[PDB]
Amino acid sequence: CGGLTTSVRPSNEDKQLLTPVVKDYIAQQLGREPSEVKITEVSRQIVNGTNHFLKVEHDGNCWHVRVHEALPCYGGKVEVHSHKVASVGDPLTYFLEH
Amino acid sequence: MCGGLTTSVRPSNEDKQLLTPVVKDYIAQQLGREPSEVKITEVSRQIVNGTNHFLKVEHDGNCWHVRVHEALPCYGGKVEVHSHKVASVGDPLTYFLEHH
Amino acid sequence: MCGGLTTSVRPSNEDKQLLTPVVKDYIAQQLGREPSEVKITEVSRQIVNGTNHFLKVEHDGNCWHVRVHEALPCYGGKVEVHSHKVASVGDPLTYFLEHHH
Amino acid sequence: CGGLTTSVRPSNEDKQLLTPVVKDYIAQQLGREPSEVKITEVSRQIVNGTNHFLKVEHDGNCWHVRVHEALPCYGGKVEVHSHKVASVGDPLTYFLEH
Amino acid sequence: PMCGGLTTSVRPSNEDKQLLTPVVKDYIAQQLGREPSEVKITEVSRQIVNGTNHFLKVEHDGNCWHVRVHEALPCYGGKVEVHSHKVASVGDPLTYFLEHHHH
Amino acid sequence: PMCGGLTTSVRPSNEDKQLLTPVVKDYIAQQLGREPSEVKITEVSRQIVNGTNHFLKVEHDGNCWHVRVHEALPCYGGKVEVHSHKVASVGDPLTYFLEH
Amino acid sequence: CGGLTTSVRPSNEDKQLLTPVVKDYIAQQLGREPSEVKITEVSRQIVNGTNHFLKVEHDGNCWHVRVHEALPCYGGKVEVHSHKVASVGDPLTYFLEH
Amino acid sequence: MCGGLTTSVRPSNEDKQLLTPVVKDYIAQQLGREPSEVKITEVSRQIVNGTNHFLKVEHDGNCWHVRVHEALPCYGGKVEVHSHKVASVGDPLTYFLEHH
Repeated sequence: CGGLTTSVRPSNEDKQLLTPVVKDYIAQQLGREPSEVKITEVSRQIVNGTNHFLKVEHDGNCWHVRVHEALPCYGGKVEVHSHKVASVGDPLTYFLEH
Repeated sequence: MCGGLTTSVRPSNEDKQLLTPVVKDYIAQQLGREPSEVKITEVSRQIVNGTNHFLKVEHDGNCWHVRVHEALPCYGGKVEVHSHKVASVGDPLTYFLEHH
Repeated sequence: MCGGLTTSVRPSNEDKQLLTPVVKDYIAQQLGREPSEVKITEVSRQIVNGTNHFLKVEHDGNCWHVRVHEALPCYGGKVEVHSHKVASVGDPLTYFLEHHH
Repeated sequence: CGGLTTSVRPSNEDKQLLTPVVKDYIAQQLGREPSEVKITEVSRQIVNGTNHFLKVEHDGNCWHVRVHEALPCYGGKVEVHSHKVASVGDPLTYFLEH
Repeated sequence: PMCGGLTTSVRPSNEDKQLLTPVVKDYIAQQLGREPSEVKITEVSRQIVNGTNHFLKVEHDGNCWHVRVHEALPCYGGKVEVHSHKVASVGDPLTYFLEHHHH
Repeated sequence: PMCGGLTTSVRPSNEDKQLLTPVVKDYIAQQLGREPSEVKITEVSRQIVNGTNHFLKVEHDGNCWHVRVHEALPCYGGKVEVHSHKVASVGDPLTYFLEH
Repeated sequence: CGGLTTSVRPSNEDKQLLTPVVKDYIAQQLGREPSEVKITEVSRQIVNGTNHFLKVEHDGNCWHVRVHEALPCYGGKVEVHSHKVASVGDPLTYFLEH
Repeated sequence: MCGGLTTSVRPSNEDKQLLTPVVKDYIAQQLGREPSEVKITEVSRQIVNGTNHFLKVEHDGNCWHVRVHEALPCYGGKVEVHSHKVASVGDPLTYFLEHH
C-alpha cells in the first residue's frame, strides 16, 4: 500500500516540478541561486491522509508541528513534516517551514 | 472545496496517545536530547489528497533526492518541498523522509 | 486490502434516493421506454480509488475514445474498459460516458 | 473537481499496460481481432468514489447494475457503468459486462 | 498447546450473530450460487490463534502452484495445515490470496 | 501502521523446507490422487497471524454446515473471513476441523 | 496498539510479582541489598515483536547483542536491549546482561 | 516450545540493512568512538509477545524508573528488567530506554 511507481525520466513533469526545487528551496538554505538543475529521475506516490497541525509545549518552549498520517490503504505511516517556533498566543494555522 | 482546516481544539486522549510519541521522538532528534515535559495543547486537522513526487536532482555537480507534495486542486492545489537528502547518482530513488 | 464488497443489504432510503433516478434513466434508455416499477432489492458497496485513463485509439482507419479504469493495487488493481465511443482524429479527448443500446 | 490532465502522447509504460486491455475489448466488440491498435493520446483523471452493485427488479425482469458515485471533491457524478441480466436468487457480486 | 484450545460450544450472543451472520450468509450464497432464505448460527466455539501464514511457490512435475499454509505457534497448538492453492506461473508474483472455489 | 503485511519473498531456509515440504507433498497427493515425483518450494513469503478462529454451526434452508471464520485483531487489520466449511448433521458436535 | 496506559498505583498483584524482581536487580546493580523498596507508580505497554540475537565482530572484538524489533502496529521501534562480550566460538543463545 | 530461538544463520541483506545501523550507533555510544568495520556474522530470532511495565521505584531514599518486561505465558512467561534510569520523584513515568 502507498507504493512508488517505477522511476522514469521526467517528461512535461519538468515544467511543473523544476521551478519549486530551484526556487526558494535550495535557493533558500543551501546557499543562494543554483546554477544547473536537470532532474533526471521521477517516481510518484499517490497519498491520501490527514495533516495534524499541533501546538506543542515542551520544557517551556512552544512549537507548531505538522504531522502527516497516511490512511491505512496508503501505507499508514505517521511522520513529522515540519515545525516552527511559535508563541503561545499565535493561532494554529496551516504552515510549512523549511 | 476540500482541504480546509478544522477549528483548533484541545486534543482528545486518543489524539495524545497517537501523536505524542511521534512528536516526542522528533523533538529529541532535533534538539539532541529527550524532552522532559511534552504537552499537545491544540490540534487542527486537514484532509489531504495528492501525490508525492520523489525526484533525483543534479545541481552544480551535487545530487539530492527531493520529496515534493502536490495537493489536488480540490484539496487546495499547493505544491511544496517536504524533504531532501544528499545522495549519490547511483543510489536508488526510494521513499524517504529526512529531518534537518 | 481495500476495495472488497460489503455484505448485501436491503437499501436504505438514502440509497434509494441517490440510486433510483440514475437506474431508472438507464433502464429507459436501454429498453427504449420508461419502466413502470423499479425496485432496488439489494445493494453492496465497494470503495474505489484509482485513475481513469481516457484514450484516443486508432485501429484499421477508425478512431475510438476509450475510458479505461485502473484501480490502485490496494483497491484490487483491476484494469478494465468502462466505455468507448466512435470519434474522429480531430475530436478533443474529454470526459465521456457512452451507453450503446 | 475531478478534472482531466493535459493530453499527452502515451509513455512506454502506458502502452504496455493499456494496449492489451484495449485490444481485447475491441476484438470482443467487433467480433474479430484488429490488426493495428495504437493509443495516440491519453488524459488522466484521479477518481475516488464508491461502486454500488444493485439488484434491481423492473417490470418483471431482474438486472444487476453497477453504479459509480464519485465523491464530491472528485466531481460528484453518479453513473451506471454496466448491467447484466440476473436471476432473483443470484448472489450480488463484483461484475463487468460489456 | 498451553494456548489455542477451543472454548465450550455455546449458543451465540447477539454480538456474535451481528458480526458473523452476514459474512456466513454471503459465503453460502457464493458457494451455492444462490442466496439462502434463512441463515441461523446455532452454536459457536472460539480459538485464539497466534502463528504465521506461509505463501509458497511450489513446483511439482512441471507445474507451479501457489499454496497457503497456516502454522500455529507450538504454544498455540502447533498445527501446520494447507488452506488452499491456486495454479500459477513461475513468473507470477507470490502474493496474498484466499481461494474459495465459489460456484 | 497495521500489521499482517507479507514479508519480502525469499528462497526457503532449510527449516522452512523441513517443516513445509511434507505438508505440501501430502496435500498435492490428495488433490491429484497420486503422489508427485518432484516437489520443490522455490519461494516463500510470510504473514503474521494474531486473531481468533470462530467455529460455527449454521443452519440454512434445512441444511447444516460447520464453518470456520477467522477474525484478525484490530491492529492486524480486523478482517473477518471464512476459511472453510463442511456439511454436518445437526446432531454432530462442533469441533476443530479443516476441510479441503 | 503499543501506547502506554495512564500511570496508576500498583495493584497488590503488581507489588507481589514485581517487587522481588526489582529488589534483586537493585541489589546486583549496587552490590548490596536495599532495605526499603516501594513501587509507587506503574504504566503498562503491550508489545508484540521479535528479539534478534546477533553475533557481531567489530575491530577484532566479538559481542553478542540483543536487538528488539516491535511490530509496525506496536510502534516499529528497533532498539538494543543488551550486549555481552563473547568469544567467536561461543554459541549464540538467549541472554540478558546487566 | 514457548518463545524458542530459531536456528542461527548468516544474516540476510534485509537483516543487515535493518540491524547494522542500530548496532553501530550502540557500539559507538558504549565505547565513545565510532567503529570502522561492523559485521553481523550470525542471527537468531525469537518471537515475543508481552507487556512492558514502567515503574517508579523508591529505594532507600533514591528514585529510579525501571522497565520490566513480562512475556505472556505462551511466550515463555519470563520477567526481566530491561533498563533503569535515575529519576526525580516529580518526573513523569514515560517510555524510556537507558544505555548509560
